[PDB]
Amino acid sequence: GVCDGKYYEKIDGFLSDIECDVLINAAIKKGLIPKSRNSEQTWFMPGEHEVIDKIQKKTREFLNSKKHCIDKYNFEDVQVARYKPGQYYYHHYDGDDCDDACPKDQRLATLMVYLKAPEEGGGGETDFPTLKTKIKPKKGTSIFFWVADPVTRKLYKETLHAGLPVKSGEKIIANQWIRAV
Ligand SMILES: O=C(O)CCC(=O)C(=O)O
Ligand SMILES: [Mn+2]
Ligand SMILES: [Zn+2]
Repeated sequence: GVCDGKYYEKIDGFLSDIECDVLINAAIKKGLIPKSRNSEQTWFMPGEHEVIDKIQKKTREFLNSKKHCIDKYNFEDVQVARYKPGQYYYHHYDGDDCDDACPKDQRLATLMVYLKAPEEGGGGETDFPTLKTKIKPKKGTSIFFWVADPVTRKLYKETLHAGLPVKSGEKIIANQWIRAV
């Protein structure tokens, strides 16, 4: 079963408000501005930015409380993504659906930080439909969730998720994916 039965965990104040703004501005300087993904994205190199460094440090410290669930992993380069009104990410898994040929570098988990939330009544929730829960974006809050089993690398299909449409304002996230070795 999933690590301690906790398919997702939410952490408020994972980044400070001014750390989120510094990261948004760095992403804008890099050019950030029916089914699947309808958003803009950019990628950060390892060590490119001190706020990325902090995401990865706190993610590692978090995973250190889960040593009985996960041994070796790698951090993917961090992605920052933006949603304008009308933009959304249709439901999907963050890893490869597999049984007997699971990739050796399968994504095992996701740590996603909300850098900027929609306006009041602005939609843009993160939906986990199988778990019957939707998380409302809040600046600085992180959502951690399990994507695949570290032993078999098969998906936890319980964490099917989506970014719902933004109705007003904008939504900016940072994705830290955790990969098998
Ligand atoms: O925007 C969201 O709330 C979810 C983002 C997501 O699922 C992803 O980028 O893989
Ligand atoms: Mn435990
Ligand atoms: Zn996703």
